Amino acid sequence: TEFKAGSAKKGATLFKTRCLQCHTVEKGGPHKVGPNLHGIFGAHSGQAEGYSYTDAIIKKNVLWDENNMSEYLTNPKKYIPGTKMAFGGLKKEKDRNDLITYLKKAAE
Ligand code: HEC
Repeated sequence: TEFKAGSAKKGATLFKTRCLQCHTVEKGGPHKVGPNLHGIFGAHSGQAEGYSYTDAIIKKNVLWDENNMSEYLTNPKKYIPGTKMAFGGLKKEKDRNDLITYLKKAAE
């Protein structure tokens, strides 16, 4: 792809410090500021039930792969203009790789 396997352990700790404030990834986990992310890979953006997404995410209609996810995480608003996800992004590909590596495993 254009994504390379990283540290799942490293990714688990980046999640906890960079995403946990607004998201859950476990199956049966509640939506919080942001939607529960279990089952996110292979889904289109804005389709979790019982969550209120912006018109923008839904319409963007992104199919989520390790690779799209990377571009998103780099600069979210730059990738989906009008998204309400208030995260600046992950500039370093290495942090992104470890985080995606983690996400691919815990959201399965
Ligand atoms: C709160 C300050 C957030 C932080 C920190 C992170 N995210 Fe987030 N995310 C947030 C919201 C409010 C939303 C929905 C935005 C909207 O415009 O409707 C999102 C969305 C996502 C998505 C898309 C989910 C989908 O179902 O399409 C993903 C993949 C996602 N968020 C992941 C994610 C990661 C991995 C984060 C840490 C690096 C992270 N977000 C930070 C709120 C917040």
